Amino acid sequence: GRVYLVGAGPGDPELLTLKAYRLLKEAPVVLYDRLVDERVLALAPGEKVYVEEIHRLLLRHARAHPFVVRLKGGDPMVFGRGGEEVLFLLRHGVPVEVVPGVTSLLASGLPLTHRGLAHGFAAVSGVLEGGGYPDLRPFARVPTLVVLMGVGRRVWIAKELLRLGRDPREPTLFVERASTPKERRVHARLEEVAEGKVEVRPPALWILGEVVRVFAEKEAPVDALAL
Amino acid sequence: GRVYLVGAGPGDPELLTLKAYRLLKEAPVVLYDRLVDERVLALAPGEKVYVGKEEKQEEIHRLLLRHARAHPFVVRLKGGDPMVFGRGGEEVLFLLRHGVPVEVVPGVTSLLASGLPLTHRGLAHGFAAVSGVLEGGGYPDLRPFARVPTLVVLMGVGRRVWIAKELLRLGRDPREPTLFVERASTPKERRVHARLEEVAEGKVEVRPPALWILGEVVRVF
Ligand SMILES: [Cl-]
Ligand SMILES: [Cl-]
Ligand SMILES: [Cl-]
Repeated sequence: GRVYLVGAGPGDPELLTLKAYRLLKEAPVVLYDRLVDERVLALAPGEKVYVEEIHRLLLRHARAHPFVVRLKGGDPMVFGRGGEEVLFLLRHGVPVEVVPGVTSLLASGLPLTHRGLAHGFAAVSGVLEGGGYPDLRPFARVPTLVVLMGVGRRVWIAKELLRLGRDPREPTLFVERASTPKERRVHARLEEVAEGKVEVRPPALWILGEVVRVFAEKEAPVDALAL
Repeated sequence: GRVYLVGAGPGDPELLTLKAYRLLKEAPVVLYDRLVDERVLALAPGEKVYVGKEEKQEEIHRLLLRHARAHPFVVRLKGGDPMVFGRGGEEVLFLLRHGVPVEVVPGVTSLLASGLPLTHRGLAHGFAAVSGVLEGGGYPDLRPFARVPTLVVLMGVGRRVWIAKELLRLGRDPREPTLFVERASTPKERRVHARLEEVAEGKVEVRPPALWILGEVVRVF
């Protein structure tokens, strides 16, 4: 039958879309991948299957039912090989409907665009399909830059951005497990990351740019938004 | 009281988050800006107050402060995700500076309204997003974004020829496929295809609003 490629959001089940929620409650089968929060899965009463060899495993269930749900973290169309799964499915006649989600890029609550600091932003992956390194040159000077899958390679990424002209004193922020109870924010200047001084564990969202300090009190290092 | 800065999604009410929906259904007052979809607004039973502008903002800030002080909580509804392309950062800053508690509720950003892949093996390993209209109606310095594999432009229909020309001036491929998704996330959604060249030449017809995606992913379909 039909495959609904659904964004699970960054983690907090409340950030599921109304559409995603209804499809999860109603789906006979939910093919999820690693990126999916336990709280969101617990909302699905149907068959939960942890899911190329991912593609064919998708095809089999799509055929077994009237429709199935293929659940991916954040929004399915960015940084998740969603495009690949869509192609494969369409090429095998399987209809596909995409249900956008709250991308993790937006899970920090910070204004990625802000008057006088950034009029746009860019997002890039530290790991490519195949395991390679990203070409950071087209991204090096965007005022606000967000990096996904950049924790393991943070030193190399930081050094490369410094080489490409980013400000070594630029404030940056790592948000580990954003949206969840284990969310831990790590503040560091770009140079401190390049110097291998920052401890961070994946998965983590990495935001670089002055917007990072937008809600910091003037009179002290206090995050006015959090408090 | 508290202010919830809430993302309305790109248009389709079904793309509201559970959290945004819960808040909209219970808010005594909803302060919405111009780009919030009609269908979303109709779901809110409380007092609906237009607090927006078409590119003043200090006025908007004072209105937000006035309503927030008169209720246990209010909802400040914005199109897409409240924290990108809507001056949400300024609104939150002003409120925090006035001692008003604020909670941000992310949304499905308009950048993602077309359901098309912005990143794709071999074509784009990241993307950039920019607006054709800045704070105060200013024009954007496109130099930082000109070469990103996949570029998405919001509010770029009116100034599409200038934008395309700037992009060409800044090094972007003239033959690059682009796509306009007119009235994305609505029943009236329409798609227009064209190479960067055609836009720069004034050969493309699109009426606002529209989401504009540039890059080889457009032809991945
Ligand atoms: Cl995502
Ligand atoms: Cl370390
Ligand atoms: Cl948005």
